[PDB]
Amino acid sequence: SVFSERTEESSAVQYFQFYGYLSQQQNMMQDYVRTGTYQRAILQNHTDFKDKIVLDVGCGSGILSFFAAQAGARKIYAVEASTMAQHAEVLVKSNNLTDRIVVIPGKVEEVSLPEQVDIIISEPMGYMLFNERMLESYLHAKKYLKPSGNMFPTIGDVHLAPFTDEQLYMEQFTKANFWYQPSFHGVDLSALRGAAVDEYFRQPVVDTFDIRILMAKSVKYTVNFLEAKEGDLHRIEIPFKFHMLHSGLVHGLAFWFDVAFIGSIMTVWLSTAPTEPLTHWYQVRCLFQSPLFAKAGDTLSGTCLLIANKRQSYDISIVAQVDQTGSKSSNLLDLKNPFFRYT
Amino acid sequence: SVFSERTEESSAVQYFQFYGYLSQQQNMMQDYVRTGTYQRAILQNHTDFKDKIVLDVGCGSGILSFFAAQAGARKIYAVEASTMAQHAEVLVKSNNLTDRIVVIPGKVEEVSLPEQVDIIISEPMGYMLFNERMLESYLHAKKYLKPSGNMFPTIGDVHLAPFTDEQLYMEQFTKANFWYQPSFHGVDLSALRGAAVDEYFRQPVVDTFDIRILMAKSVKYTVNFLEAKEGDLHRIEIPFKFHMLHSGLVHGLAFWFDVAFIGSIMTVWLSTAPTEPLTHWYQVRCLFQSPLFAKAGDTLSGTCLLIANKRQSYDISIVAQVDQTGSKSSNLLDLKNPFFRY
Amino acid sequence: VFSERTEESSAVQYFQFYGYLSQQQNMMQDYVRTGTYQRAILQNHTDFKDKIVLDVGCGSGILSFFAAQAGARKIYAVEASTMAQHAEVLVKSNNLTDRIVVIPGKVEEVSLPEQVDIIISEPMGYMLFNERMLESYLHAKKYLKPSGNMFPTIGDVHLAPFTDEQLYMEQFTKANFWYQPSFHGVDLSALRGAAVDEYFRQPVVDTFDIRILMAKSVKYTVNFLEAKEGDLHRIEIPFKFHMLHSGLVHGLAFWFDVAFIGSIMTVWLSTAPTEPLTHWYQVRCLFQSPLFAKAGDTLSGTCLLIANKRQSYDISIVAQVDQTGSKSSNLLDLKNPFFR
Amino acid sequence: VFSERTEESSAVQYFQFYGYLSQQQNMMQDYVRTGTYQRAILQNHTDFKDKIVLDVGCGSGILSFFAAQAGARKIYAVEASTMAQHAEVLVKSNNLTDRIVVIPGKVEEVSLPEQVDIIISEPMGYMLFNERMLESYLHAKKYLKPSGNMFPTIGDVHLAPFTDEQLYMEQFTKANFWYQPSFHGVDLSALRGAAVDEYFRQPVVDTFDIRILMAKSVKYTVNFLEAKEGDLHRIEIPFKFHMLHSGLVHGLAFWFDVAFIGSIMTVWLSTAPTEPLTHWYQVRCLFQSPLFAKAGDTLSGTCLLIANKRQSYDISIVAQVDQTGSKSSNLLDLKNPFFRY
Ligand SMILES: NCCCSC[C@H]1O[C@@H](n2cnc3c(N)ncnc32)[C@H](O)[C@@H]1O
Ligand SMILES: NCCCSC[C@H]1O[C@@H](n2cnc3c(N)ncnc32)[C@H](O)[C@@H]1O
Ligand SMILES: NCCCSC[C@H]1O[C@@H](n2cnc3c(N)ncnc32)[C@H](O)[C@@H]1O
Ligand SMILES: NCCCSC[C@H]1O[C@@H](n2cnc3c(N)ncnc32)[C@H](O)[C@@H]1O
Repeated sequence: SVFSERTEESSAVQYFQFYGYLSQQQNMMQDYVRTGTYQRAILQNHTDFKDKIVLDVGCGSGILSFFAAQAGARKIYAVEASTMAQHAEVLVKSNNLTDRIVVIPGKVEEVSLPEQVDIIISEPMGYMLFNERMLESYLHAKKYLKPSGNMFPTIGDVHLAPFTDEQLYMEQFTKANFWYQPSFHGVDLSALRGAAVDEYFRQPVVDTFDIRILMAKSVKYTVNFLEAKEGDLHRIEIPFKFHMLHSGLVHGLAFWFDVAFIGSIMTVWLSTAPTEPLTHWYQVRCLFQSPLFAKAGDTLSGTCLLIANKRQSYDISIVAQVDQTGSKSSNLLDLKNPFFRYT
Repeated sequence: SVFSERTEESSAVQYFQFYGYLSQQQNMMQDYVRTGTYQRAILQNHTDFKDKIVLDVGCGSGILSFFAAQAGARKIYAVEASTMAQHAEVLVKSNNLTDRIVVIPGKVEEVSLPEQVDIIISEPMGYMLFNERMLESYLHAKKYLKPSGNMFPTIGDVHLAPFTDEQLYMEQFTKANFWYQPSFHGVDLSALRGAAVDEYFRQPVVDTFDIRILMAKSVKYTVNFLEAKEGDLHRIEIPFKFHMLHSGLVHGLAFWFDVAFIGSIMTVWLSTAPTEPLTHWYQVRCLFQSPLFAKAGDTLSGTCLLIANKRQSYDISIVAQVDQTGSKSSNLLDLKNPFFRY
Repeated sequence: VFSERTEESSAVQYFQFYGYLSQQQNMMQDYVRTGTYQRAILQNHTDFKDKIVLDVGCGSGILSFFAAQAGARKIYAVEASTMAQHAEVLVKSNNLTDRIVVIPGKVEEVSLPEQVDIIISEPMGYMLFNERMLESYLHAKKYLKPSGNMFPTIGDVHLAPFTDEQLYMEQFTKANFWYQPSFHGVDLSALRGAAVDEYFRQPVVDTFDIRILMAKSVKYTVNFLEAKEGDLHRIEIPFKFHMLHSGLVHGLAFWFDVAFIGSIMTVWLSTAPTEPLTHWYQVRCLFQSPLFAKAGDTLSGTCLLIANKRQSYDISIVAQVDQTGSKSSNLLDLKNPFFR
Repeated sequence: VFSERTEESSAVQYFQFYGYLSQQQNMMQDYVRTGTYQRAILQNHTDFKDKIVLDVGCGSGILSFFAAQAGARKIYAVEASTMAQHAEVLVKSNNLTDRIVVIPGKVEEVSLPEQVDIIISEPMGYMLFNERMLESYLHAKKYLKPSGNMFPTIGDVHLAPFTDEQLYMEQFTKANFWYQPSFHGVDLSALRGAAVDEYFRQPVVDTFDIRILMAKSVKYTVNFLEAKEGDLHRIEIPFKFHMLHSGLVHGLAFWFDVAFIGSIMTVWLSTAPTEPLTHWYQVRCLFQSPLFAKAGDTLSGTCLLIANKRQSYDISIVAQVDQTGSKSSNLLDLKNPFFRY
């Protein structure tokens, strides 16, 4: 299948085991911004669901499918590849919706549906949107979508902005400098200090922050889920050009994302921006190996290149320069192993 | 190999990727109780190492191999399966010990050593001692040990005692109450209420506690690494009989372990007991799904059974019974995925 | 009448309870109750001076004495319990035999010599409606002249959603006893559900800090001057709260105010948590499962009171968060409350 | 039968009270009760091995399960309240439907179809006799085979004179609320006497230090194997205390024991103040007037318990100092005890 060809089995096993836990479903369902906005988006656009045929990709506990039922859907095909599919069936039975909701255990790339659907629903967004690469399953499912069909969410926006955070940057060296000592119980560790620094800088930092650390207006990269193909996400190039609001040192790029549910009645936004209430996605920061100095008005230009890997994630390559000085910097990060720094 | 048969590849990949990170090594090294005690055990028993052949199973950054070098060992074969082997070699070079420490990348079950060894060193202890199932790799390595040889650590003591902690119990039972909701956004979740409770109570709790929650003297189970076979650890059965000292509710069993480095000069103990300084192993508590009552003087008997699984961990089944009243409690736990409460 | 709306068993224990002097002392030591009652009557002594009074449930007779102090020419004090004997004793020792006339028996049965200008009583129980004495209080209007008055004149019931994690776990903990799979070797888990219901059928009587209230209270008024006896067999109270803070709603809090709409001034007797504590305290009904609501949401539903023959009420509460559809329903027995 | 000696009003409230699971819970949490009962049965398994058992007032059915553990063949479990319903469930879930047979109704009204080898029950109330369930227990002996046994087998009530100046003063401090001339302009004085009498008619349910007891206890035994239910309608307990310490006696302290005389051993369930506290506590009845006694004097008199239609007893106590001739008495309503703990 398409899934098995882009995923190393070792990764797939752990991925679906992780989602078999009810504790994980609970944690996600307890994010009201997530749960609430989806319900609102579906219910306030009931004309997109009323007596329609619905596909739920990675339904988990099946919460989204129930929302589709509340909106008046005729039939909902809820697909789940983990063992959470068992528990989903239980809830459909106990909620007496066995006649409208059909739980299909398996991967959406492998199962077969009896008919085309009017709309696909899913919550495939990971850290800075693309983590988990589930967006590709979401786009793959479009093979079951009528040419008239819609998708919730309809679009995805990733936001990039440069930040200054001296404490975050110094932290990496404070920790790595553990290795910079000549006699740890008689052992000179200093030779591994360089390797420790690199390791720490390869980790995207997941937490939140005061919006005042952002030094320029954000750049936006949009994915239209109605137009995009699976292969469009294997390699995501995000050029950027930041016009600096304040003079100072830039220690890296901060990331967040929005998704919009563009229904017939109204558009509903789900935002994980630092200006909005915190969500379980938090925000993501990628440090530069060397800070770049830029005075206000200067231009910080470069490329953020996301390369998909077999571990259901992305290799992040960032290159940036100050146009006026030629001062340059880069970094390579592994989005699969982020550092969770939130209190 | 022996390793690949007992281990799901998925678990192995994740396992050795975890230990490939320097940050993990730093964390273990900063446990000064661990590092200081290991160094003490080796150096104060330096006669066991001087001019001897040493095998370091899972050397990681190679710290123990450096201790064995400090003690006068002539040759140290340091086996490491993760990519940390490359970092070890770097440290060996930069510490000018190339003539004495030989890094051998690979699994101990798969590599071939040039000669038999006088002593095997390693730190195969995980949560509850047995997690990670690395004691088996430790024992497997005995195929390279001379008959006169020794092993550091030499033995492992598992301690278990009944505890009372209403707060912890409510805490875990409370998280399962989420799945009692009859209308979460209009959806009835209560059908999954039972499975939720099971899932949360299958989690061993890793943290520390005041020793006054323990309601009886600990029971001890000893594993002799010199005499034990690999297969002996596939199924570990620990019967217990506690004589209750105080009256009240027993919410579960508390676990910790000691290991002894039985050297020629001196025996050195590394203890993770709640009476001892805290280590990165902490202690482990398995909760009963329902607490049992017992008066002081009563007898609490049962068995703790550890079933090895292919995810490099154990399936824990605990049956407890108040002999005087017949009050019974049974619970299963997945040692692989515990709840870190600290 | 009273006999048909009341099981004999309940009536016996009921009037036996009010035959004890220790209970009268307990009620009289409530200086909020006694003081406010005395003020309401004396401040509006024009409604009593040289008037005909009916004391429905005089007990020790304290209210009738207040009516006497106000200047009432004749006071008919009706009491069903044996406390009627004690009242007569006090009437004689206070030299008021020409003013206060004790009449043993139930108000629904006794015959009075003349119509009265005003009826006085204190029929308010927990949540105001407990004891179902308001009905007897209304029934007594048959002796009330047109243009007459009633003390209390009206009754306000207040409802508000609260948050109290501790209280919720307290009642859940008690129900967790029947989860034991081997209590002395016996499996009790089969009755876990029945236990949960039972404990959550109990209204909680106690006081609390007003900061637990997550919205402004709803008001439900019962005008005793216009209310018919039949109106209190079934009482439906619609409520629509606008949540002020975000968090878990563990239930609804209950208290009541009664007003003495007198000639000179209206006097209020409040059991609100903002007001000094009374022997009525407040009453809280717990949801079997709390509902989550964010500030700005609306909590809608209906509190339904259905009178039973045990001189109490069967309280059905249904509540929902209109924005999310989060719903909760619980039935409570007002007869057996839990005092903590 | 039950209907003849019980007012309907009392019967309603009595069985409603026991229809609550919260009530069964509180009793099962008394380890002394549950423990001793389980201890008594299992340690005398010879009296239960493959036998037929009758459980009078099984409640939640806890006792029936204990008999089952001992290897009983059949157990007839009778329950008049709605708790019988929940008992049905626990029998089903514990897979003992083929051994335990629940019967809804009064033991003196239900129709039993077989004779039994032993009768089990918990009839003890405050002062043992309260609730008068001890008569249903004896009534059930009509289903008992001769030579059969009973658990409990005997019941002991213990009487001792106590001195408690604080407890005696409390009654007046409370009643003296009425002794004021202007409570909000009202003279309550005339009811003070009535208030005093009312308080003194209430037996006090709580615990106390053994040091207040001024003489070794007297004991009155009820042999449940050798007694008819009529024997309990009127219980006369003559007493004669030889005073240890010199002082004032404010009343009599009550507590009880029951024994399970099995083939293997006898097991005692004690509610004495010397033993760990139970949900029965102890009971004290005040004299209207304290009696002064010298160390050596003898406090004689009788404690007369008269069964009433309210499933309880009217308590008449008369006592005198023989050396002085000073006498005091009191009359108490055991249905309305004052819980002071
Ligand atoms: N809030 C961020 C987390 C979103 S919940 C992701 C859900 O989609 C399922 N899932 C993932 N890939 C899938 C696939 N190819 N087919 C079916 N289900 C899949 C996965 O098992 C989980 O239940
Ligand atoms: N708290 C105690 C932590 C234990 S450190 C475990 C160390 O031994 C390595 N290791 C594990 N199993 C191994 C095997 N079979 N062969 C070689 N190296 C192995 C693993 O990669 C890591 O470096
Ligand atoms: N704080 C709570 C207020 C209780 S004081 C109400 C008094 O009125 C009596 N009473 C009750 N129902 C009655 C009736 N139908 N007729 C006459 N007296 C009655 C009752 O016995 C008591 O003495
Ligand atoms: N401290 C120990 C308290 C004793 S528990 C009293 C139990 O005996 C039942 N019971 C009482 N009288 C009964 C009768 N005549 N018939 C059947 N069940 C009866 C009553 O319903 C309750 O379950």
